[PDB]
Amino acid sequence: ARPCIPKSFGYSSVVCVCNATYCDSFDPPTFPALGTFSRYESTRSGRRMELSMGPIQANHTGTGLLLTLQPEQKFQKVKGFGGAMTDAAALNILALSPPAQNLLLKSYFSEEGIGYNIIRVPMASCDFSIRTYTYADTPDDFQLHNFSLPEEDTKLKIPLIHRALQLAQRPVSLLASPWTSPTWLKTNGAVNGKGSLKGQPGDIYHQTWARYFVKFLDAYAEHKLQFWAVTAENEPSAGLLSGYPFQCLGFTPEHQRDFIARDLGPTLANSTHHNVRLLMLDDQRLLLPHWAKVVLTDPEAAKYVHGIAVHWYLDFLAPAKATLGETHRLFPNTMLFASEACVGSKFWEQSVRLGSWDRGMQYSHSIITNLLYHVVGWTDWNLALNPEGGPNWVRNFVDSPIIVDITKDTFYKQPMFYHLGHFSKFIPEGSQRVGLVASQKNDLDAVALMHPDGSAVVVVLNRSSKDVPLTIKDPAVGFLETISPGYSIHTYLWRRQ
Ligand SMILES: *[C@@H]1O[C@H](CO)[C@@H](O[C@@H]2O[C@H](CO)[C@@H](O)[C@H](O)[C@H]2NC(C)=O)[C@H](O)[C@H]1NC(C)=O
Ligand SMILES: *[C@@H]1O[C@H](CO)[C@@H](O[C@@H]2O[C@H](CO)[C@@H](O)[C@H](O)[C@H]2NC(C)=O)[C@H](O)[C@H]1NC(C)=O
Ligand SMILES: CN(C[C@@H](N)c1ccccc1)S(=O)(=O)c1cc(F)cc(F)c1
Ligand SMILES: *[C@@H]1O[C@H](CO)[C@@H](O)[C@H](O)[C@H]1NC(C)=O
Ligand SMILES: [K+]
Ligand SMILES: [K+]
Repeated sequence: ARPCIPKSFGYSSVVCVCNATYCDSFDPPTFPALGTFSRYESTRSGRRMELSMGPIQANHTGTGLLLTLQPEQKFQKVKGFGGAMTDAAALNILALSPPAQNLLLKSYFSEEGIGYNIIRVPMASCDFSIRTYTYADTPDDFQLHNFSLPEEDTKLKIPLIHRALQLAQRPVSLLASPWTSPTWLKTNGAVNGKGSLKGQPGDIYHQTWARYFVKFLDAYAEHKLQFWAVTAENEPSAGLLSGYPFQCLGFTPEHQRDFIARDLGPTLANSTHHNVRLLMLDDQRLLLPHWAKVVLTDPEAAKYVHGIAVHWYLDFLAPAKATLGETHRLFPNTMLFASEACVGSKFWEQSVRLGSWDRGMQYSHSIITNLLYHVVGWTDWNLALNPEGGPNWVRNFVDSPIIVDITKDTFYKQPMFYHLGHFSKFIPEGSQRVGLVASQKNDLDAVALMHPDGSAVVVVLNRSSKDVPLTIKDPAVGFLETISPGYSIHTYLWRRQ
């Protein structure tokens, strides 16, 4: 419906420029008739989710690359895709004019955008905050009579979440994660630094902390918001580290095991919020499978844990098979979920690289890797940042798919936005990953899924410089003759009878 307005900032590709009177958008979503496929294409050279259509053919000849769909080889069901409504994201979005705010939220949450259905909500402050606070800073309030939501929630985050829900046609799921407890519950009496809950699981400190989760859910429920899931702590490994610079709360895996078994599990299960899912870990993948082993081999903890949340710092290398793969092999009934991902966090790299195709490819390659290792969903970090990658009270700046420039009442949609959208827009909740078998060695990254209504979706990423002809075979339906251009990403969709 409206094309990308491209702008270059001297990186490898372009951003798309939106403002108070213009943003790129799609027509309302429709499928091609049976016998036709849809292709959405983005390229380093500047194409941004451009739609074209082609015939599904009865016949195929040639010794070229064939990707054969395995519709009956079924893997995980997909929860969805989204990002985080941090204080920084909320401040950046609301710093735009009301029209530009609307176009930004439509970009992420509407069917005229990329159809996000997950929002992660910090429980009080984190690094992507300008004020340090918890919901219960009054000391020694063990019954949490003075628990309350400040304006960061009631004036910024909650109204924006309500606006996102109004724009979405897909049901949206909220995920909550805490960084720190009130400091009077902590061994070090500070929001940051090395420190854990005082005492031991099953005591007043741990029971008060578990009750804070219920107070949080109660408070959001008064604002007519309900949660799909909570995590047991954002990055529990970080609070074990001397000098940790921002909000944290340290748990060893044994500590998290016992806290879930004795306090958090029982407290959530006894509340009106018993249907909220509990995700463990919420941390980097090299903690697996060890953390999963420690927690899930205790039946009293295991009975409360619905899933394992993992963080992806895309700037850094770590094994996928030995972490995610091995965890799925040992614990196939406990879903894996990616709860946070980001790029640009290395001090020596520019936090925000406007128009970086490389960072876009990092996003889509990560998502493909996650989906091929059984992960049910993928959640970006901050929904929007400023050109510095902030605000952030400890200057821990990073990149974001949307960058706001308040001085021009403008926002920029990064390659990362389109790379995420190649998945989020075209993979409804309840889709199932299926197999896809390559006929020969090749340089492409790809994943196939089946929609709840039986339709097919295939994403093909080409991180190489070479255009690669290929054929996609759907054994029931026929052949898609296509090309994967160098430095491109494509999403293919078709009906199946
Ligand atoms: C928002 O951005 C749009 C798109 O760049 C601006 O509209 C363009 O304005 C230039 C200069 O007049 C024209 O050459 C283009 O034809 C316009 N494009 C479109 C699609 O209208 C627009 O002026 C900006 N809005 C604000 C409020 O700054
Ligand atoms: C389990 O859930 C119920 C909520 O229905 C809790 O009962 C409340 O307990 C507090 C204790 O101060 C009372 O003031 C409330 O009046 C009770 N609510 C109702 C509706 O009667 C119960 O304490 C919970 N048990 C826990 C958390 O261990
Ligand atoms: C095995 N494939 C990737 C291979 N063709 C490839 C691509 C680029 C250079 C060298 C080899 S794959 O199945 O598409 C895949 C598996 C995976 F575990 C994570 C991926 F990102 C993608
Ligand atoms: C497809 O292959 C069959 C078998 O040789 C042939 O009869 C048919 O005409 C071919 N062409 C088309 C367009 O289906
Ligand atoms: K308070
Ligand atoms: K940086």
